[PDB]
Amino acid sequence: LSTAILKQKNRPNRLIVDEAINEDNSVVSLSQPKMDELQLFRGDTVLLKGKKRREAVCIVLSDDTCSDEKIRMNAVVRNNLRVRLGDVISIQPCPDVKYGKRIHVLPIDDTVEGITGNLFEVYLKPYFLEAYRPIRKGDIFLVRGGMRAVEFKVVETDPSPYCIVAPDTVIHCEGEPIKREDEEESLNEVGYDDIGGCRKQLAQIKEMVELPLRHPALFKAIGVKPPRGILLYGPPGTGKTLIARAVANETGAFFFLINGPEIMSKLAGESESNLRKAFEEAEKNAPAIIFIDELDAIAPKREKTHGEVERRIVSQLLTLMDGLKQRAHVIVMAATNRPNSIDPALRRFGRFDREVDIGIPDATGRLEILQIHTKNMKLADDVDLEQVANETHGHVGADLAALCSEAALQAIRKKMDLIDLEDETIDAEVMNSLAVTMDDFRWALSQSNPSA
Amino acid sequence: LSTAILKQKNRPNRLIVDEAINEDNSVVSLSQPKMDELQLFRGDTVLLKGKKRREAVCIVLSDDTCSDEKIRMNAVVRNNLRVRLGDVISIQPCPDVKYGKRIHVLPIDDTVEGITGNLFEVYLKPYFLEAYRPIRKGDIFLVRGGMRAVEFKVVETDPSPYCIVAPDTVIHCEGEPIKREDEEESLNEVGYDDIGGCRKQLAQIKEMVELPLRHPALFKAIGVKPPRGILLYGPPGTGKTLIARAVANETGAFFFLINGPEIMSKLAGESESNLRKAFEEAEKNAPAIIFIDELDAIAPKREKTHGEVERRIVSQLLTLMDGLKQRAHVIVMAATNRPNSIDPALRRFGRFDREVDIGIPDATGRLEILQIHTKNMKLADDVDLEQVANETHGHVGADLAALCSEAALQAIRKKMDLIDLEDETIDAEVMNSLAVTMDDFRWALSQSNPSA
Ligand SMILES: Nc1ncnc2c1ncn2[C@@H]1O[C@H](COP(=O)(O)OP(=O)(O)OP(O)(O)=S)[C@@H](O)[C@H]1O
Ligand SMILES: Nc1ncnc2c1ncn2[C@@H]1O[C@H](COP(=O)(O)OP(=O)(O)OP(O)(O)=S)[C@@H](O)[C@H]1O
Ligand SMILES: [Mg+2]
Repeated sequence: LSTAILKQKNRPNRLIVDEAINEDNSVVSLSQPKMDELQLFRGDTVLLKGKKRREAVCIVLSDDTCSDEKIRMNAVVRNNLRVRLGDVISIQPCPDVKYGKRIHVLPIDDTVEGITGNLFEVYLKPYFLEAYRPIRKGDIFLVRGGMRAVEFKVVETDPSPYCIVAPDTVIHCEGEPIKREDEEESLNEVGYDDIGGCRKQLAQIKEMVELPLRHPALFKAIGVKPPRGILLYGPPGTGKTLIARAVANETGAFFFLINGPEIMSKLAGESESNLRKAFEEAEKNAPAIIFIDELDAIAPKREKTHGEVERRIVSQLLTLMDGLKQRAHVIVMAATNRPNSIDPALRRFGRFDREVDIGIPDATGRLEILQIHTKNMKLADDVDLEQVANETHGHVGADLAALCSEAALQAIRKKMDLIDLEDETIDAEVMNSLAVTMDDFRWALSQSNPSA
Repeated sequence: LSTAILKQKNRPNRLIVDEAINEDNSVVSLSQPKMDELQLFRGDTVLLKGKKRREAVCIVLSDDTCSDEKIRMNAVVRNNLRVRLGDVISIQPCPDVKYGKRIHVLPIDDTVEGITGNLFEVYLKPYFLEAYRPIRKGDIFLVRGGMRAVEFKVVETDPSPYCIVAPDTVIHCEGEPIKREDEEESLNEVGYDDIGGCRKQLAQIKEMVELPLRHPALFKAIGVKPPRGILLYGPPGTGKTLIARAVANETGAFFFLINGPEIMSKLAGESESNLRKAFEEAEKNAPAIIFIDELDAIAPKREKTHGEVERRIVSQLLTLMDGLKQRAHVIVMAATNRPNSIDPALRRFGRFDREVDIGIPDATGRLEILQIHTKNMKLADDVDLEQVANETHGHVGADLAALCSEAALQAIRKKMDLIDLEDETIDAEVMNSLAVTMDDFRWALSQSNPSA
């Protein structure tokens, strides 16, 4: 009804990700009646659109064993689009791909320990030779060479984001091995999927922020001015900063984060100037989102605030909010856990004049949040998260996160006989058997707390 | 059960310290069936790990009169390892010891009064001649030379912490005699044995701080993010700073202490910079503990704080807490006696989101604390500390330390007839008979207070 902006919407090119029979990194497979519909001939370089901004460029081939409404892609392409099997992706015709002449690729440290020999010769040259491979900037791809397989990251390309690797292409691979931890931090960058029990609020945020920015034509056509200040409020640990992260990673808009304490940490004036810079920055990068995290830190009630610099900063902000003209295309988002401690002048018409209530999650919310928190956790057969969702009435996302963290620690406590703090590293067998049981959760639960 | 992180854990190399029959400083003795098990041949240089970070490097030889599960070492090695007879120590193979070419050794002032002659010639040369002695930095060893025996400290070594003293080694011994008081402060540096009635809290600290730092694999494997801010709270004098000292001395982690008042004592901005420096330092020294003692001094509720600089420092801290990325491996500990006067933003998820309650000790707690406080005291046959533990309901460890101090002063008051303030030094006999009687404690008890 109102959640309508979030609905999947069936389209010719919106296809379910299936496991590949053609195991090559550069190839995706569609059924023959699907290729005909989109007017995609055999061998055409296509543009795939995943989750969290992510893209990949592939060659399309026919497949008999593949379904009409499905697309076949291997683990690498799925990883690059940040999608698990049975996720929807957009396939797009991509006939504008120029042949690259300079690509910079770098291996991943943990997949490269012992004997360098030559990385280009043993790995990259047999991978690319006469293959006319499409690759995107930021693609993590795997190459096999004798003893074992090495993962590589595409760091730079010759045309802007993507190119075909012709025999012309100089394949630079000199430099520092990419730290595994950087790409773990990149894989586990927050998306809309990482935020649970906020469906109707995520709808509001797309309505108030994403829709006026990426489709301002609607608002101008309907003769209505888009709201320009969206305040997210709610109790401590409900997901405001997470939604902030998610928005930052999921929007097409340019995103500028301002942390409340971050601003107030800095010297008198040097903080007024940083705000100024943030608003001029957003203006400069046409369609933008300014996120002011912890608004209450920078904008408290001009009455209940003793310092002149502090009183000046609230004035500096109001001026900037009013200073953005209609044709700026900048939406200011803010988060707080004490909305009633913000200067009401900021919450007036034209400033933060729309409120999104990130409240306490319902039983279904808690289940979502538990599902998101345990996605990378080894859980036992007996763990019932619907049970955990029901026994956690007072719990916000942060509480449940801690709950899972404690339940994990209890599982570690159970394994403390075969572990010692004095050992250099932990025994191999002991590490694999680590599973968080339901009995662990029941111990976490017994120790649990709300904050509210 | 939860105390499991603290259990001793039987290993091949974990051995009980027995008195040496081989009286030489460089030598430890094991039974023949124990040397076989650990694959340690005769004469091999080994690494011994005692209490409170302390290590010694020694030669291993067989002994018939020594038990299988025991290790024979003289007073000097035991001192260096900070162990009484019948403590557990790690013995470790150590074949990577290069011959040192420059060692700096200094005598201890009270063991060196009268006739220098030549310290190296009379003492150190016969001690090292063709001996191929393993020594570590910070070893205090004793040497005999005609008239008497002199103690020496190893101040500096040629390879990093330890080396073999070959006939190549220049043994420098020029410099100031090491003050006995320095090494008394070093012997009596606080460890986990010096802290009592906090068994379950100490378990918590090892879980939350030591375990994620020295074994981050567990948390990554189990799919759980380690907590990064641990707040110790409780009433005045309960052991927080003591635990801070014990942790500093007992961890494998690099440790950085920030005292609340120490920070607030410094000029405006020059304090923000010292906070900045501390966090950067901890980050720089890979696995680290930052301890902010008296947190309430630096982070009070941003409302109930009048000064702009003070408000700025709270913002500076929060920023740093949030500034440490996942892959930093820095846990921040803090202590307070007024937890409810700390800005709540600091106590939220991701910040100091874990609390350890160092509370009032029970009867068994008080007993532990009295046993720790009297370990260096001369006590009478009639002194019953269980009786004292039971008579002290309101007492925290600080009250008990004061209680022990007063009972000692009373024992001194009893000995005032044979002592006078006007004398140059106190009579020899008088000093030895000094024993703190139970009657002294009953006086101390009669005068005692809680912080009521
Ligand atoms: N609705 C949610 N869905 C999924 N995870 C959540 C949610 N709410 C909280 N979490 C988890 O809890 C953590 C803390 O949530 P934050 O977004 O930092 O809290 P917050 O709403 O910003 O609270 P304040 O106002 O800063 S105290 C996140 O890193 C998530 O792991
Ligand atoms: N649990 C304990 N075990 C052994 N000694 C203790 C204990 N608690 C206190 N003491 C003694 O009392 C002294 C003071 O304790 P501190 O750790 O300095 O107090 P604290 O808990 O830091 O209290 P605040 O909040 O600073 S007043 C220590 O130096 C110890 O000698
Ligand atoms: Mg203290």
